[PDB]
Amino acid sequence: MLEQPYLDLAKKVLDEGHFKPDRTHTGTYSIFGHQMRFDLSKGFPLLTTKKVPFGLIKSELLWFLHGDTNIRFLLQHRNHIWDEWAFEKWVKSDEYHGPDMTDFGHRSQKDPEFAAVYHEEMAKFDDRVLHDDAFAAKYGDLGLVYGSQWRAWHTSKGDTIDQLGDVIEQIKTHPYSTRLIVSAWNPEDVPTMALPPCHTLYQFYVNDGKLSLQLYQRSADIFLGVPFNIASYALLTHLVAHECGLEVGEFIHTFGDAHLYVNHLDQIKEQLSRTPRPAPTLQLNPDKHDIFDFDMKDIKLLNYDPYPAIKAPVAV
Amino acid sequence: MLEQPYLDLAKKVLDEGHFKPDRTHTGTYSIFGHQMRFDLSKGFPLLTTKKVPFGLIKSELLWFLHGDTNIRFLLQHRNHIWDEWAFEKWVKSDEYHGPDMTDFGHRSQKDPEFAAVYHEEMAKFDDRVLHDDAFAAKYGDLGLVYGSQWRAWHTSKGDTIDQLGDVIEQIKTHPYSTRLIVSAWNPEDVPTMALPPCHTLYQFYVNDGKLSLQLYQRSADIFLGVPFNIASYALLTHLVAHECGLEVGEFIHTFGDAHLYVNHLDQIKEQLSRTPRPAPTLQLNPDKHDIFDFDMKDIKLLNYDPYPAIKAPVAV
Ligand SMILES: [K+]
Repeated sequence: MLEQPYLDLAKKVLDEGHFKPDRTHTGTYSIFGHQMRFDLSKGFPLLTTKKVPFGLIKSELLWFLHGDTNIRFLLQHRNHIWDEWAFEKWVKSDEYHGPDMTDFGHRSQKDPEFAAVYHEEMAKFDDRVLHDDAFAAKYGDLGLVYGSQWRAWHTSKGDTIDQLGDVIEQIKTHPYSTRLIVSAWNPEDVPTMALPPCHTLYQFYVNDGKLSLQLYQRSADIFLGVPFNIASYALLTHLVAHECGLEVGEFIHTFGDAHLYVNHLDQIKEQLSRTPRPAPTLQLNPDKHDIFDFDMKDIKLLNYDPYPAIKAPVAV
Repeated sequence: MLEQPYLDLAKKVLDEGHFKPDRTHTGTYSIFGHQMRFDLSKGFPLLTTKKVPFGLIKSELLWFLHGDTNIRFLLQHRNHIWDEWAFEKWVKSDEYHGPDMTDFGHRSQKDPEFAAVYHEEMAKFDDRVLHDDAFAAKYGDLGLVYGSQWRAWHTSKGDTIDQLGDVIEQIKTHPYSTRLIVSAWNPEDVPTMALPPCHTLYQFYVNDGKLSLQLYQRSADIFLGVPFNIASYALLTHLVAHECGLEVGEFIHTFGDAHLYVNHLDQIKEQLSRTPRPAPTLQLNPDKHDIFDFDMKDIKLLNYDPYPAIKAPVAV
């Protein structure tokens, strides 16, 4: 089945994975250097052996495509994937007044009394970002995230580069280019970042009228992260092919450190006992072509029939 | 044998490689996305099925390690790998006076009368860079090449980052870091470059006291280039391990576009009929440890016993 490479990567990390310690202070079994490909003509790689929220991957990628860096658009779509990063800034700000939220992460995962007050301040944080325009502009804007790196890379002469917009024009004018690369790794920002991009860079490739994309991921959470990472980039490969009047090829996912947290063992073992169903189909709006002006409604996933979602603890 | 992955990559491009046109206007059989690993504990990956000049790979890597960007150091070591790039600038300069050297590349490869005058101007160019200090400083300095990208990345606030020097300190203080990345791809320089780096980025990894490195190469000349590319990075993996008091692991070579030029077919087929000999051994100076102050004499290759060199035309 189409998602077999993922299941295979999970097995490999189980057998050959070396216990390696991590930042979150949770253990991990790890492997360095791996590569899997998905032929996008055989279907969309959204895992069927576990239910993955496509709306989350869809709204987030659009947020990226718009070059947007403000949580506000995500929250409007009930997408809380980035709330944590924005909320941190609020909390550590001189104008923040409320309970102590020091290390609210692996403190909420412990104490239920704290976890409760944590979901309060955040609920409030999300409400202000959503309705207070100056608030959103100050704590709702993350600044250096994918939308900015892809569409507004800052130059030393104070200008901004639309990396992605430029490369798309290159695919139109020089399909056979081996320089169709978009980087998200900036040496001057990386040392001051809380999270240097996990998805370092990607390269497009065209041959026989088919567009392919290879992603280099420096670190990956085999269980919780990877199912999403695959769908985002396979989705991106689809949007660009659509804009460039091309056909889809393969999505090649290359890994640096691929790991499985120690508290995802029973869950990963359970998913593995499941039998892949046929992959869904992605359908895009044929009338609209400027992918930068695409909305939720323009992308539709047909025939997704997954097994129940598998709950697991997050590492912090 | 240790170099089998290379021979296998050559076969794969022969069978499955799709004819794809290239910049040099020479054809190529290509594949997108490939990955091979070399266990550095089993030997050094300098190909034995064909003689590769280790002195060239050694002097060039040192030039990189010093953060040097001037052809002068290379020429002093009889290393002409970069002469072409520097020579171009000379020729297209207002102070250049001599024969027309327009497209001296695929013009020298044709006309023997021109090729002869070409080797004259260049001979002179190399002599001036070598003895005239102000000349070297003006046409001998390439500026944006690996030494500068690795050791003196320019920031928007007019400073320079020693990417490589910083990461090495990170391996010493945080071996288990998944952020040990060195990029050579700068979005603001790439569009004005004659050759955006082919070796985009690499990542280090440590586990069980062993250092590994993964290289992401956007474009690769399977026949002429790759044999060198492997030796440079396996060599770099060795120098850093030496400086960090670590043991060597594997060198993982990941590819975007891996191609074989149409005029290297008979040669690649011939190399394939050869039988790999045992890999050589690399030996480094045990007394010296600052790898940035390493000289030719500090690195020695024992037991290299190759088949004769295979001559082939360069694509331009
Ligand atoms: K970069």
